[PDB]
Order: sequence, then C-alpha cells, then structure tokens
Amino acid sequence: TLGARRGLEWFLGFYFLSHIPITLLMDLQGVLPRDLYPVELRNLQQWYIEEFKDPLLQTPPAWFKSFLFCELVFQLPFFPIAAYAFFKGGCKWIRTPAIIYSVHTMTTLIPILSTLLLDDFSKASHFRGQGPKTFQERLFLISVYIPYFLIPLILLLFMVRNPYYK
Amino acid sequence: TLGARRGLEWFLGFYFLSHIPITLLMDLQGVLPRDLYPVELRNLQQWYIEEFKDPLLQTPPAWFKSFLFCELVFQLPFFPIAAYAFFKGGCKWIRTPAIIYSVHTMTTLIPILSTLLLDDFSKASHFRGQGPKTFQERLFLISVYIPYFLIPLILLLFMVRNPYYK
Ligand SMILES: CN1C(=O)CCc2cc(CNC(C)(C)[C@@H](O)c3ccccc3)ccc21
Ligand SMILES: CN1C(=O)CCc2cc(CNC(C)(C)[C@@H](O)c3ccccc3)ccc21
Repeated sequence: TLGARRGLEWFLGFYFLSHIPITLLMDLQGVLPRDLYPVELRNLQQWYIEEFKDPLLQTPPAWFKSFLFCELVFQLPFFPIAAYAFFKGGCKWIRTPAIIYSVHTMTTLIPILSTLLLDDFSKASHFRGQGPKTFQERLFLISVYIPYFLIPLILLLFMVRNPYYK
Repeated sequence: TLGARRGLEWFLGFYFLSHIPITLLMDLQGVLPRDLYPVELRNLQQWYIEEFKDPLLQTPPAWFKSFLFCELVFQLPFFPIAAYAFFKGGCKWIRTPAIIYSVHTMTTLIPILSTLLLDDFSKASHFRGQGPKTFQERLFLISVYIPYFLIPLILLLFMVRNPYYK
C-alpha cells in the first residue's frame, strides 16, 4: 500500500505547500510594505500577535528582520520546487538543496526559541507593551514556532541517510 | 606548480586549525565564566571590545548567546576533523558535514553583519552606548567578522560541485 518513506514525502510536500501562503500572508508582513496587504489580512496578523503575544513579528529587530529577508529571497522560491519533488518522488536532485534549507531554517529558529524562552519583555527592554510575561505564554508561543525546527530536522536526517536520494 | 583546488584545501585546513584558538580564547568569553580565563586574556578581550567597539561579545544578547553555544557544541568539535580532512585531501566523507557547517556558519552571520551595519548603538538603545556609530567604525568591525562568512561560502560552493568529494 503506502510505504514509510513515501508517507513522509507526502508530509514534506504539504509542509512546503502550506509554507508558501503562510510566509506570504503572515511572516513577510514585518518586512514588506503594508499597502501590499488588504485591510483584512493586516487585522488577521494583529489577531495572531494579540492572541499569542508575539513580540518579534510585531516590531522586527535587526537580527530577526535579516532572517525574514532570507525567507523571501531563498526559502520562498525553494518551497514550490521542494513541494513538487516530494509529491512526485524519485527526484534525487533535491538532496543537497533540502539539506541547505534544513540547516538554514534550523539555525534561524535557535535564536528565536532562545529569545522567546529567556528574554524579558517588560519595560526597560526594547520591546514595550509586548511579549509573553508568564511561563505559560512563553510555551504557548514556542509551540507555534517549534514545527519549523522539528520538520527541517526530520528532513535533514531523511536526506542524509536515504539511499534513494543519494 | 600546486593547483587552485589543492591550495584551497590547504587554505581551508589553516582556517579550521586557527579557528580553535580563536573560539576558545576570544569568542567564548561571553558565555564561559570569566574566572576560567587568566587576567591577561580577560583584559586582551577588553582591548578588542574597547578599540573595535564590539557591542555583541562583552554582554551577548540572547540571540547572539545561542550562536556562541552552537559554536561551542557543534563547530568546535568539527574543527579538528575538517582540518585533518583538508590537509590530507580527497576525503569524500567530509562533503555532507562541510555543507552543514557552511550553511550553519553563513546563517549565523547574516544577523550579525546586519546588526553591525544597520542597527542603533546609541546611549539610548539597549546596547547602552557600546557599539559603532560612524560608518568607518562599523566597517572596522565588519572586517573582522566578514571572513567567517566568505570562507564558509567558498566551502559550500566547493563541496557542491567538486567531483573529487562526490
Ligand atoms: C524568519 N523565519 C524563518 O526564516 C524560518 C521560518 C519562520 C517561521 C516563523 C513562524 N511562523 C508562524 C509562527 C507565524 C507560523 O507558524 C504560523 C502561521 C499562521 C498561523 C499560525 C502560525 C517565523 C519566522 C520564520
Ligand atoms: C557564533 N559564531 C559562529 O557560529 C561562526 C564563527 C563566529 C565568529 C565570530 C567572530 N569572532 C571574532 C570577531 C571575535 C574574531 O573574528 C576575532 C578574534 C580575534 C581577534 C579579532 C577578531 C563570532 C561568532 C561566530
């Protein structure tokens, strides 16, 4: 019926397929001009920031804004290519690019997860009137970012050791 | 003669070999306790911080702190292995590990160079007056950080298309 490799390849395909509208309509809002987005999407973003108390996409710091520029220039063009390769199967040429994407995305989230878990978001910090204050709110926000470190990690382990992609 | 390929392997070897003392004696002073270093080395880092106006090494922010731990846990054990492989040459088993190191090293410096070049280090910022203000001071600091982005960039492109490592 279905194999364990092929089933993961379908999971990787939808992960890249869903990342295209998620990046365009949500994450790149902190870098791209606001007038590119309708009023409905701009308030949709504020719903997420107010519900999850996200302080990075709200006012992007210089280090976090540099990562968003990487997501537009390097990751976003790679998402449709990776979605096709893992949906069709047998595309061995995606091996090295997928490894490059996985290590790059895993490295971007390490400072993000570390910032949300340990930093203070009250006054006397650059973030003002924003950020999680309790341990529950910090974990509630980390769970939203944590798939973009685990799934690239799974892809990295999958691409390195799979004899079919080597 | 020698050959640009072999010479690059010789250049890569000295890059990883010299990276061990640089990481152990200078870079990790922000995450390791100050007591571990003698007084001369502590003040030698004080010389670099005061002359170069380095705003990230003395009081490392959380995002920069997580990268220093990645330099200690992941990069430093890899430096002797890669130095031996490139001094000897023709080690096919270094291709995938070197690609992972390169992308990881390029990704950690994009926010670093961006902060040094564009961020605000005035006395009213959370950097508390420590940091470059003029364009020449920013480039003096970028000049010492930039080799660790270009050399991994050369390594990444080298491993991807070199047949002797496939
Ligand atoms: C800069 N960057 C990257 O370079 C790697 C991918 C990434 C990922 C993210 C996380 N994106 C959120 C949490 C917004 C996403 O999960 C979401 C979207 C809609 C509803 C709920 C959650 C934020 C930034 C980046
Ligand atoms: C976290 N990380 C990495 O993951 C890659 C290597 C790296 C490199 C650096 C930059 N290290 C300095 C600027 C300190 C070094 O060039 C130096 C040493 C002695 C005298 C002058 C300059 C800072 C952070 C990282």
